[PDB]
Amino acid sequence: MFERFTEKAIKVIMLAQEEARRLGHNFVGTEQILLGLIGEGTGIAAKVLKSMGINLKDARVEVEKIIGRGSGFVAVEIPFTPRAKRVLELSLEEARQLGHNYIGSEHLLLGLLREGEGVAARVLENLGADPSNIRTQVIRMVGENLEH
Repeated sequence: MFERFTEKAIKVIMLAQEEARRLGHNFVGTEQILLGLIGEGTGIAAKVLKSMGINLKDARVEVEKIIGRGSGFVAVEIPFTPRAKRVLELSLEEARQLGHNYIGSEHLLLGLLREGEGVAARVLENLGADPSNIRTQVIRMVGENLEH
């Protein structure tokens, strides 16, 4: 029930909502989570994605190519899609596998890559990215940061 996020994971989800609204959509799917991860800018996910050349403008262009622009209709409820909810479940699994009870930005990214199917996955493929390498680089960075 969404009680297991850190502040920075909530910040990524807020940015995913804003990315939905920017294109006139009123849902958060895997692809909006991807855009929020890239654009958040400060967390582990953002700093891995940037290192790997995954650029927000490029990702936005690919997202729009696949889903287009919506009605611009805004509703206060902005629910997650089923695949996004699956990503959130997988993100909690990844957090616990890494010794955390709460989901941070890296866990959202790891969960996104594990779901592996859906608009975000297609965007990453279209950008030339390799999800297995992204995973490896996330876990590398988490380990490097252990003394803090």
